[PDB]
Amino acid sequence: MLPLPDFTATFPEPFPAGPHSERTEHRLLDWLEEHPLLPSAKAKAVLVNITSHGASRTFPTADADDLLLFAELLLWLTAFDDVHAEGNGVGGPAALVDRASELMLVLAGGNPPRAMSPFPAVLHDLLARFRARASAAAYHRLAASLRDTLMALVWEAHHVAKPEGVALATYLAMRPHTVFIKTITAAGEILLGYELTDTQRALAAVRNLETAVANLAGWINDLASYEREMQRGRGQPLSLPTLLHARHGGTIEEAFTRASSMCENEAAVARRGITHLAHASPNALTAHARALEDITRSFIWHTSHARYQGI
Amino acid sequence: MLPLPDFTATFPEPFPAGPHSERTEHRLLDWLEEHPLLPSAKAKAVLVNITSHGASRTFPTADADDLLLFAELLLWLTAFDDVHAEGNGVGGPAALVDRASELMLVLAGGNPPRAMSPFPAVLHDLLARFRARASAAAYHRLAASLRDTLMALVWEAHHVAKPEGVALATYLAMRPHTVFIKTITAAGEILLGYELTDTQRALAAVRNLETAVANLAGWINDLASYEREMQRGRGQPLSLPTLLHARHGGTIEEAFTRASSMCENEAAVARRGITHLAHASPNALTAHARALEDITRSFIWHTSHARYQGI
Ligand SMILES: [Mg+2]
Ligand SMILES: [Mg+2]
Repeated sequence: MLPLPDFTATFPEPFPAGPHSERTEHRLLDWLEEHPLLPSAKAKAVLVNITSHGASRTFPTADADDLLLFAELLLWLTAFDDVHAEGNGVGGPAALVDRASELMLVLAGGNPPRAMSPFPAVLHDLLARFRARASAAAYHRLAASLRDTLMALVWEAHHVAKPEGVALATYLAMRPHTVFIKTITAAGEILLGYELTDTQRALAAVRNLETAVANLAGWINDLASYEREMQRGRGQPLSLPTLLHARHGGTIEEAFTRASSMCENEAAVARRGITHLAHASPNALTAHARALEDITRSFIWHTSHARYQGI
Repeated sequence: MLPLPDFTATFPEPFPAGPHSERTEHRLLDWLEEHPLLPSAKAKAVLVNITSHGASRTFPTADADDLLLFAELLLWLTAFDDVHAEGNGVGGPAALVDRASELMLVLAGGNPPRAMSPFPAVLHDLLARFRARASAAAYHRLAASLRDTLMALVWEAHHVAKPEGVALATYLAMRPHTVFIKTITAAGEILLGYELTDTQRALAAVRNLETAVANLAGWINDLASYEREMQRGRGQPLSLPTLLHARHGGTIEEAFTRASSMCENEAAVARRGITHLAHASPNALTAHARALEDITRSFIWHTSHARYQGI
């Protein structure tokens, strides 16, 4: 009974999915057999399913092998967040810092000490396969996005106990890093075989679209996962409706109406940006517009998945 | 009366300094007038002095303007550490995480909210001037080194209260990131106008030298600053002698003998690496060997400075 955003004018259903969803879903389960990252087998089944099926919507052009690589990086990242960063209440922020520092050493290169967690070694392998596939600058972009996300997960872990201690503007700036949108995009430039010049990245039209997509991804995730987060023992989660409710007073229903309004407007900005940037002739600016459209559609798709709700 | 390493066989005095030490020292004080980063004026005078004079030893080839840019980045970084990361005992690790997250947003690009600390805005400007001067890949390297250092400063802040909770091997891997050696080297490749291919960076000879220099820089800093760190209220610092003392038992004098022995051996490895890599003909591998030699000499020089001791 919480009002939700309506994207029928901006991103209507259905969202095209590529062919290799079931193959990816099986190859992911075999991969996770040599490399267990998730305690429960049910947890593994839900996360493998939304990852493979969501990845088919994210990069429908696909290429079963490239899709599996991205699906492996995204599941590794989501599992790391779900295990350590979100966690449950053991070791606190400091344990996540230790786990994030091990990953930073992997990203820096150069034979760090072996870790007891499996996450560093899987990351080492995934970065290796991406380095082979990408341009030097493109791999640097992927590695930077992961470094930035690790700092933002550390930041979040220090504020979940008192969400009301966070200013709304700080949350809006940090949330694109905890929703993984920059890793997904940087992985897309590699796997779709394109790349922007640094002058293109500075274009107002490119920046404004990337911001709107980042905002939309974080905010719909926030709305989609709120009710589930309440059902835990802890209080209100660190997310958009919680901060709007704190800012404006009133009720959670009104916070959701405001948040749903913010999402619809962001979706309209994003649609306009996709349309502007797809008329451009520099060609790299197209494809990028289309990649961001598919990324956005996938994010809207996966809010109906059981990871966020029930039945 | 604590035994110290002897580098006369490997890095004999004196260490060549370039011309622009006093000019840099004045331009730094004028820069810090428009951008106060340091509370005390005496603190400012000591840190400006070791930075300008040390930078003359680090890049003797210099070029007064390029030297001032590097000197500004190094002083900004050292001041950030000294203010927040080291701090004194207010806000804890969580305040440093908030300050580091603001800097991560600067490094990610894209108009974050304005901060009340001056450190983010100065970083924004310094990265701008380095982006203009560097190749795309080279700037990415500089930005990655800073991201990695910010995570390692966060890690350190979570362990200084219980240094004995850190395993020696973890400390040795993390310390190159809190001593800033990778930022200094990456800044050197830009300012000295050279750059390695990723295959060159993978050469065993290149890697082994970079590791020995990173180790030596962190360890001599540890030894040079130990007695000063004790003179604070807190206990033993998170640094090499503290962990050797914990590992082996015995006395602090014996810890320093062991640490001094580790430094002399690392210096011998580094000398051998400099000599091997300077015979090579790929030319980028020279100059890099010479840049690392100068970086190493500067680190040995600044242990005699008043920042570390008295008179
Ligand atoms: Mg999260
Ligand atoms: Mg420090």
